[PDB]
Formats: sequence, C-alpha cells, structure tokens
Amino acid sequence: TRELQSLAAAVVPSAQTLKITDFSFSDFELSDLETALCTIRMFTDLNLVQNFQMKHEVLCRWILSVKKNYRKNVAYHNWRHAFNTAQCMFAALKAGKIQNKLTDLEILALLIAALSHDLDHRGVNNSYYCHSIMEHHHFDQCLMILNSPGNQILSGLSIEEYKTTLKIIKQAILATDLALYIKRRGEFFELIRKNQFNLEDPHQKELFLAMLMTACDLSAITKPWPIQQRIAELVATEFFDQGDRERKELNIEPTDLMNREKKNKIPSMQVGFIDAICLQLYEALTHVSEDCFPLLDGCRKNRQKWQALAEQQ
Ligand SMILES: CCCc1nc(C)c2c(=O)nc(-c3cc(S(=O)(=O)N4CCN(CC)CC4)ccc3OCC)[nH]n12
Ligand SMILES: [Mg+2]
Ligand SMILES: [Zn+2]
Repeated sequence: TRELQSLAAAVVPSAQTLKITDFSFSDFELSDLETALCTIRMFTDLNLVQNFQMKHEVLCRWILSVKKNYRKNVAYHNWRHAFNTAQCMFAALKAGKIQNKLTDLEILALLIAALSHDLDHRGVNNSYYCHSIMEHHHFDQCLMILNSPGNQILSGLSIEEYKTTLKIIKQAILATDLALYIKRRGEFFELIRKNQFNLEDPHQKELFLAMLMTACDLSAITKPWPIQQRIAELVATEFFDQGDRERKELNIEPTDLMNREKKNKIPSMQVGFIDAICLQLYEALTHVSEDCFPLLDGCRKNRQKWQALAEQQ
C-alpha cells in the first residue's frame, strides 16, 4: 500500500533526534508517520532488528498493523497510548539503565507487549478479581497480528525462543491488568524494603517485568504538567463517555468517577490515584535503578499540581 511504501522508504531519524530517550517525551506534536518512525528507531536501537534479523518491510507492516488495530475514536486507550507506553519502556531501558538487567528476548517481548498491550480497546474500563478478561483479548489481538502474513517479525527465532518470547509477551500484556498489579505489588515492595530483591531469581524477574510493564502503562502520570493535564482530559473523557453509554445501554447510574457531572472532582481523584497506585510503584522502581528517578520525580510534581487544584477548587 501507499502508506506501507512511505514508511519503509522514509528515513528513520536518530533516537537523539526523536528525543525518545527522555522520560519527558511527548507525542502531541508528532504525526502518525513520525510515531511509527520512532517505533522503528526503538526496535533498532535496542538491537532487536539485527539480533533477530528483522526484515525492514515486515517490521513496518507489523507496526502499521498494530497501529491500525487501535480505535482512534476511543479518547485515551488508542495508538498514542500504546506508543507512549512503549516509548517509556525504551527510555527506562536506555536512560533508566534497565537494559543491562534484561535479556534480549525479555526486551524483545517487552517492546512488543508495550505496543500491543491494549489492542482493540473499546473504551470499557474498570475500577480496581475480574480475571483479566480485557487483557486476554488484547493478547489474542497481538498473537493474531504476529501471525498474519508479512507481519511475522518473530520469524528468525528458533522454536524455543519463539515459545519463550511468546510466554513473556503474554505475561507482560496481562500484567497491565491493574487487578494483577494490586495483587503482586505487595510482595515486590517487601523485597525492596527488606533490601533482598534479586533479579537473578526467575520469579523475581517475572515480578519485575510485570511491575515495569505497569510503570510504563501509567507513564502519563509522571509526565510534565502540560502533558499530564492534556492526557488526564483524554482519560476523563473516556470515563465520562463510558458513564453515558452505560446509563444508555443499561439503566445503571455512573460512578462519580465515570459521570460527566462531578468532573470538578478529577483533581481530588488524581491525588488518590497517585497515592494508592502510582507513587509506591515509581518509588520502588527507583530503588531498583536510581536512573529511573525522573519518573518518581515527575509523579510527585504532578501530585503537588493536582493537590493545589483540589483545594483551590
Ligand atoms: C485506565 C484507567 C487507569 C489510568 N491510567 C491513567 C494514566 C490514569 C489517570 O491519570 N487517572 C485515573 C483515575 C483513577 C481514579 S481511581 O478510580 O483510581 N480513584 C478512585 C477513588 N480512590 C479514593 C478512595 C482513589 C483512586 C479516579 C479518576 C481518575 O482519572 C480522572 C481523569 N486513572 N488512570
Ligand atoms: Mg489495558
Ligand atoms: Zn494501557
């Protein structure tokens, strides 16, 4: 197609030029083409392209297939969300020096998981066990796109490497289920508090990869004020939109969190979210690698901003 040809023939700027290494990155002013280019640069600079012999044309087709399976009409959970979640992964890996800690297969899987973790989201969200139903669909959608002809970027992996990487991908995507985060963090935080966290440990690695997946998933809560505010409105819009649709299809009144009225509470809500969900995660990630401090730092600054508003409100 015309779009595939343009992407495959375009020049991919450097990571430094695309500024995808900084945790303060923002996609707002980038076109759809520029994001895909950034995506390519990510697979490139993590050495996934050559270490796994990826055919440039196939990588481009896959990236387009993944971006396609996201619905733009969905306020927040769309391609830009997936792209940013992946960009945070890259930054954490590079700027956050998390790369030397993982294997190429783990990295390969994480990048892929990051890009496809919310595939075909329909704007139906939760509150806080639901058995990761939503996440399961996101994986099927991911698996499918990896099997579709000319989209098989995992060709070149031995049978075992494929079976391995697939498991890691499945787990990373499902990990993005907040219910699972709430379930597993307790153990993670305790290992970090007792200064006995060990990545050399299979299970503690699986736990780390899960925690890392969630940190990137929520990266927006750590971004610079302009950006955070801008994305919180996408999030708010999705929720309110859901409350309306739900009161329509069903006869159920929206929770304050999801009904348009009572929007004056987003500041108050934002503080609670950060306190109960984000902060601990980013403070813990910083314990695993101080180079991730930027995330924790920005999460904090965001709380100050939201706290002020919640009162001044
Ligand atoms: C996909 C939903 C999760 C998510 N991702 C992001 C980036 C965001 C974000 O900025 N904000 C929210 C977000 C989260 C909650 S909450 O349900 O977690 N909240 C309920 C009440 N309790 C107090 C007892 C505190 C916690 C409430 C409002 C929210 O956002 C309004 C924009 N959720 N969110
Ligand atoms: Mg999800
Ligand atoms: Zn997500």
